[PDB]
Amino acid sequence: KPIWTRNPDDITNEEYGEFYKSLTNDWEDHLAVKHFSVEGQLEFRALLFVPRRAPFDLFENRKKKNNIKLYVRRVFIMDNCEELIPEYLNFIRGVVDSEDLPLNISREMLQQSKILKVIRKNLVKKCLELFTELAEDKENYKKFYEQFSKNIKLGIHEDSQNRKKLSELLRYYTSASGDEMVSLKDYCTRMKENQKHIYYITGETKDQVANSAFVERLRKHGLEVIYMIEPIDEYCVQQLKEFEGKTLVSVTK
Repeated sequence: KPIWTRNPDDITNEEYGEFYKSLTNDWEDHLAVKHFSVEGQLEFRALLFVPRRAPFDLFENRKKKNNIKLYVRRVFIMDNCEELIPEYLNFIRGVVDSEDLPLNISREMLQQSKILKVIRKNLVKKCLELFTELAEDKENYKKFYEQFSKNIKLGIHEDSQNRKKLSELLRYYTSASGDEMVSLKDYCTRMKENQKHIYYITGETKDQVANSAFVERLRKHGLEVIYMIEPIDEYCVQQLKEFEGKTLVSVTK
């Protein structure tokens, strides 16, 4: 039986790795795996993997198609179905096996398919669920975030429906964090009693921004400033107007 039709409880991580490596020709095994099924009026199984390295630089390679393999009742259909998952998750590798799709479905009907849209929404929900489970382990989440932080920020820009969950996955240096990147929830725990806004500064290097005088000003009060040191962060805070009810404020206003 194909591994994706087996019960996840009975599959070792070495069996997943072996399958992951034959599927992707990676020389390393997966960083993470999410194996699940939906049943009832919609019926399908999915076996998704996060690679240990970003497959390409996302921002210089926009609109790359995902490589998930689509099956119908265990018969391979295609492996470049754009609408199976949104672009910011196009690094996800693996297999989706649908029971209800037409076996003879063309790509143009696939594009219009209501079954494909409900499958896609389930993939996103389970990927985000995987990322949050991965955030429980601080050491391996650092590995994921180094490779895919740009994808999370691209999602914040492009996917308002999940913008809340995605924002919980962000990590940043701050004027109070030293060598560690922290979450917005962590920032919120340290806010002063009177503080009603989340302060950030955008810039180019950690050092130039840590030396900046707008930061020094708030350092003189008991106030923490978030370091946003990549160009997507501009787009990112535009749509991330606030968090936990706290408005985001640039220290340069």
